[PDB]
Amino acid sequence: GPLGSCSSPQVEIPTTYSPEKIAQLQVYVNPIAVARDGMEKRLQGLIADQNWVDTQTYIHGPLGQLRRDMLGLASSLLPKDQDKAKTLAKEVFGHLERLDAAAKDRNGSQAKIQYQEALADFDSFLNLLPQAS
Ligand SMILES: [Zn+2]
Ligand SMILES: [Zn+2]
Repeated sequence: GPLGSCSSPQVEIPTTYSPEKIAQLQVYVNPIAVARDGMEKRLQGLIADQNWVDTQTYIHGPLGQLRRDMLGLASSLLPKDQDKAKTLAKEVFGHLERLDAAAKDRNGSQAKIQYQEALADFDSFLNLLPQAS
């Protein structure tokens, strides 16, 4: 009889990134680093100036693709980090929606807290990258 095994191949978990995998990941990191830098520079200042109208446009425009980008990055990580990274992508989106609502409410204290919480979870996510090790 046929010699091949019919059992599930258990090609186990990689726990380091190959250059391929790292170049592939970089395709998502690029726009995500742009968004992280823009949140630090421009969005911060817009909140500080109580410029609520431009705050909201910033979230919808420059950050409008960030959920999609982070979710694509997350699904590309080592299996070990995929779920945590996905959960963090969803947390950042959540704080940006709470941010947009604070801008609508012209509540600068609430806006600053959601901005900080969005950055804390964004930086948590970024710390899963081979860049932070
Ligand atoms: Zn959060
Ligand atoms: Zn909105």
